[PDB]
Amino acid sequence: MSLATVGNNLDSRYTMASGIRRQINKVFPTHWSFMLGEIALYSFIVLLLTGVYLTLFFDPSITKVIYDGGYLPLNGVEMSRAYATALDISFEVRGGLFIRQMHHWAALLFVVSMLVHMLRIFFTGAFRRPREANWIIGVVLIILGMAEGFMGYSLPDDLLSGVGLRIMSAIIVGLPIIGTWMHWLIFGGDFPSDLMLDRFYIAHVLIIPAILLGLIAAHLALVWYQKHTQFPGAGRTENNVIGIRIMPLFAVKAVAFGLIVFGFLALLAGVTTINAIWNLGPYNPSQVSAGSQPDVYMLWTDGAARVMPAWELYLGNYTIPAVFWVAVMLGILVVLLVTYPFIERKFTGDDAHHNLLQRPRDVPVRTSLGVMALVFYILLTVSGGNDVYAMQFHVSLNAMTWIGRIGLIVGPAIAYFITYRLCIGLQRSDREVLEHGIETGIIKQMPNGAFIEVHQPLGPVDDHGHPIPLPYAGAAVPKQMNQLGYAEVETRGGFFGPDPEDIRAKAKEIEHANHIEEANTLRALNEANIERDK
Amino acid sequence: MSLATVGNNLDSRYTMASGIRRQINKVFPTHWSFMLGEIALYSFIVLLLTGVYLTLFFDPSITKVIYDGGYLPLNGVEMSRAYATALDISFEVRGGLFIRQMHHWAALLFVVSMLVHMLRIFFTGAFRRPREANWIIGVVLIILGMAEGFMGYSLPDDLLSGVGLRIMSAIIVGLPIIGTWMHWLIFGGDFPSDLMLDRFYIAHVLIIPAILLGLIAAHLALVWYQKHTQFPGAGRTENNVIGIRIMPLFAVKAVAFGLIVFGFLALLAGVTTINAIWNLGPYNPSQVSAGSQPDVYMLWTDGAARVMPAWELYLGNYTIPAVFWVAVMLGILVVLLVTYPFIERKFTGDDAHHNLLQRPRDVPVRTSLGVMALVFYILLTVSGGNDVYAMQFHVSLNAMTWIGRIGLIVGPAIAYFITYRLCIGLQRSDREVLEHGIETGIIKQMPNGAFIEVHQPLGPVDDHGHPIPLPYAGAAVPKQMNQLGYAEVETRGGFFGPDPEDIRAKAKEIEHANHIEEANTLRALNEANIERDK
Ligand code: HEM
Ligand code: HEM
Ligand code: HEM
Ligand code: HEM
Repeated sequence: MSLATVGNNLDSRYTMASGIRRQINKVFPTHWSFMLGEIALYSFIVLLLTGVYLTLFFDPSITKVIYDGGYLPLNGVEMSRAYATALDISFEVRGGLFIRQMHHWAALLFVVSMLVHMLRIFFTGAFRRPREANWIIGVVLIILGMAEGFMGYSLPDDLLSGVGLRIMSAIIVGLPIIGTWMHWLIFGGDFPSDLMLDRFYIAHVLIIPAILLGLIAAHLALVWYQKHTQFPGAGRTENNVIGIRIMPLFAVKAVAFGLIVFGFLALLAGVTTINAIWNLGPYNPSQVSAGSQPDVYMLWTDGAARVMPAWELYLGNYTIPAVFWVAVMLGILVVLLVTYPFIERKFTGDDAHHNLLQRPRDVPVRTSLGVMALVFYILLTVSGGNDVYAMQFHVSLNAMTWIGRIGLIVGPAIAYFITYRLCIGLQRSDREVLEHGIETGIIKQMPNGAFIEVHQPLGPVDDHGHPIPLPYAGAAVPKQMNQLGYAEVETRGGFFGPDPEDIRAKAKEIEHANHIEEANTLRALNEANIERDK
Repeated sequence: MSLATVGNNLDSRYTMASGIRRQINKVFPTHWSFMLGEIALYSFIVLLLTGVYLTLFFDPSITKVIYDGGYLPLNGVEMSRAYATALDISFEVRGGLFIRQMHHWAALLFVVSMLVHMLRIFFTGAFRRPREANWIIGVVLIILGMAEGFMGYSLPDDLLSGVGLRIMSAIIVGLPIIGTWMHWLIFGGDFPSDLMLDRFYIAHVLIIPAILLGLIAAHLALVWYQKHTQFPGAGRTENNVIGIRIMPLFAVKAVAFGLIVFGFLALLAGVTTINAIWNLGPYNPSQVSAGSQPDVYMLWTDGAARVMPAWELYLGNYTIPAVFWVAVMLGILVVLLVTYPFIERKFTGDDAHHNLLQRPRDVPVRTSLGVMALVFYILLTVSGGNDVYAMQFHVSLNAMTWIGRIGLIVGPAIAYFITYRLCIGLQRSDREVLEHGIETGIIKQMPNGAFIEVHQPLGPVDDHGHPIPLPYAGAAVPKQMNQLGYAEVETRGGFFGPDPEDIRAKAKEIEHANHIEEANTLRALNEANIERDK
């Protein structure tokens, strides 16, 4: 076939035969955690493309028009050109509503996917040496992704977006030397300003996407260069990777998971409404709603402003407003996240070149601090949303603010305590299995009447008839007998009937032969590791 | 110093020591041609950054306002928001005029730098195998760079831009099935349309810059991967590169030439006016000027429309306008440029893996066709500008159109004839020197009265006392004696006086010793090439 001619013509010119061989043969581990990041990547792809489709219709201008579009309930209402063009996307373009909702849902999925991916990186310990650079890059990404998404939903100039813009401007003006100067620099004047929405539009469609794309490219390039970490397991060492090659069996799975995420987004974009701007009306600074919170990924920085106890300083001709302290708090919160691996180094007392991951149970301090930060962030989030929470679940609004205040101290401590003790209990169960074997659950009575539970050893048994303890290795310990194969089906066939018996027996024989062959190869690989380590 | 600690910390994590060594040791030839492309690259950098500064002030909206800005001569004039914000850049922002002019001059320098770089690639033969891909990429770049720049100067919605937009729309609507449909797709309706300037704005600031950046990145990456071509010379072969390493002596020169181009742009941006929009007035479809040509890089496609002899087809209920044929012509013109290396292959009868460049004199057909295309393009350009040409140089406007028409046939033929014969004469001079030696110009009279000119041989001399001819090698042949060193200064020192004589003599001795040492090393390298080729 002419495919060989194409390949020849390519390689005779570019000599890629050595390199692409090395690329296709790279090995990637197959844990389920290790494609959370791919979700964020796929969401970003969708964010790009749907965004580019929205720009052929959106007009980022704060100057007014008397609306005369397809949405009849606002004919004659004087509105910003931004809001009018967003409405024309929603109503006058075939399927523009579908697209706009997909863009928004993709933004939410992108941010939460980054959050969960970062949680995996934090708990499993993958940020450690040499990979802390990917942490410093990645934290910047999850900051900018929020910064972008915020100004992304600020653009339509509806009533719910402009209040968040008002909040941002009023926070900037309050800074204790340069606030007025920084505000006049950013907005080009007092708020609302003529040049405001175009600066934010270009910041949203060109600048921050360009930076995110560059940083994501560098991130993935670095992950590819220094190969992926892995969990401890049979035959795994600090100096090797066990998994599947990037093709055929991994690239197709990446394509398939891309398809799944893509289609999931296209479903939820048509089936759930998001940001129904047409019933919010255009922005004017005199109007506000009871539930006027920012997007979900910004609710934490709303909740901070809700829980600060109004401490304000007056110094003669000057004043530090009460909102400077939430800026300090949120900055400290961001600094701690940004610089984490080094404050981990200074107290952990090690600088080793780790390539194997820690199970979160085996590192109770870090996982306890992670759950502590999770409850802190969640209390900030729900305090941001407490207006809705109190309205729906009928808890007094003052009680919600005080729950946020006192909880941001107390609840983290309770989280740390419970998380630490639970982790210790988990690893105690692991040791109990490794030194006594699995508890099958089969209870038998001896002739003496003693009730005994037969335990099924994993390692060899002493001549007294009891297991010899194994050393814990960091790999997961099986805790039941269905996880050793002992509940697998003996019958073969589909629904409504069996396979013929000859096929049945031969298939089961081949299955068991493979099951012992893979055990043998992993066992020999582990023994080779022992020999090669001395 | 702590620099060593930084380097250690880096390489212990990323292991870049092998790779960056290989990068810094890459060799690049030093011909003056081989940084024309860098000019285009630097211009593109400037185009990006100055453009990003212009977007904090520009508002791409076709909806109107009564102007009240700093430019008093248009107070009260109702104008588009685009035009008003461009005026506010020019007059209300400190130094916005300086920036806007720099952006425009950078665009012109970018396009002409691409043109001259491509001319180098065409004449020297660098497009040949394996590098034709860089040709196919590069031609696309020099198309899109023009497409962008056109819509770049269309954005302000002034009177001179909107006429070009009118021309584009009226050409699109004339296509012989889909013209009306394609126009309604692109513009969102009839011209001028509400969504027009925002589609062009996003196409100008996001889409085409993103594509140009990606293609330029791929272009430079490919040039780096397969190493740069070189001219034939002493010690040069198809299998090696002779020049300087990318650092220290090349990277600093790249920085320095970047500085020179940058500062040149900053000078000419403040010293020459470009596109003085403030005296053109806002666009309205009923008004036009005598000199209303598009930008310079679009004048060719204007000139085509000027020289087409109005051939129009009528078919019952349908008509093919007279402007369809210029579309066909310009498309043929672009196709020929895009697909050139293969129509070079089919008639040249070779598919070899060339790495040494051809001097343009040695390939008279291709260089003659190149000058033929140059005169064709220049006649198209000046026909595009003939309204100005006839007004200034006092040649009748009809005579200019007929000069364009008949010249686009005749002048290419004359160019081919003259270019071919001149190239043959050049290489004849080269052979004459190589078989008779340099003509010094020293004329002496023999005792017989015969007037002789002493010739200075390059190669050995036969026992009859006359040079043995050398075979031509494609490298330049020296044609005078000042190019062999024989006019170099014997004195040393600055203005107003000499160096002391001891310093003088020692410096000259070292100079001549180095001059013979480099000759010896190149001679030995060439002999090694002969031995290694057999
Ligand atoms: C849009 C943002 C991001 C994208 C597209 C992304 C993508 C990826 C992908 C695909 C992987 C490999 C597969 C996997 O680990 O699941 C990865 C690994 C990694 N990510 Fe991210 N990620 C993003 C954000 C972050 C954040 C927020 C952090 C941490 C603060 C981070 C730190 C890391 C590190 C250190 C690795 C390598 C860990 C290892 O090799 O085991 N990344 N990233
Ligand atoms: C090529 C990059 C992007 C482009 C061109 C783009 C374009 C746009 C445009 C024009 C709008 C306003 C028009 C409308 O409401 O439909 C918008 C809104 C929005 N953007 Fe983007 N965007 C891009 C990337 C992103 C990214 C990376 C995120 C998230 C981090 C994001 C999140 C949002 C959100 C949440 C909205 C509000 C949607 C709505 O209110 O309906 N966008 N985007
Ligand atoms: C903005 C557009 C372009 C940029 C930034 C660019 C940049 C460069 C640079 C820096 C080089 C190496 C140094 C030099 O040759 O002077 C190069 C080489 C080259 N360029 Fe371009 N160029 C552009 C457009 C083009 C065009 C329009 C063509 C042809 C149609 C082209 C074809 C080539 C080829 C084939 C080479 C390699 C030739 C060799 O190795 O001798 N490029 N380019
Ligand atoms: C990041 C990429 C770019 C951005 C953000 C950008 C931005 C802009 C903006 C906003 C304008 C109109 C405002 C004004 O008149 O001052 C403009 C005009 C223009 N652009 Fe760009 N541009 C970019 C790249 C380019 C490129 C690559 C070219 C050339 C190929 C180009 C050529 C032009 C020209 C000729 C004008 C007209 C200038 C004038 O009329 O004063 N631009 N650009």
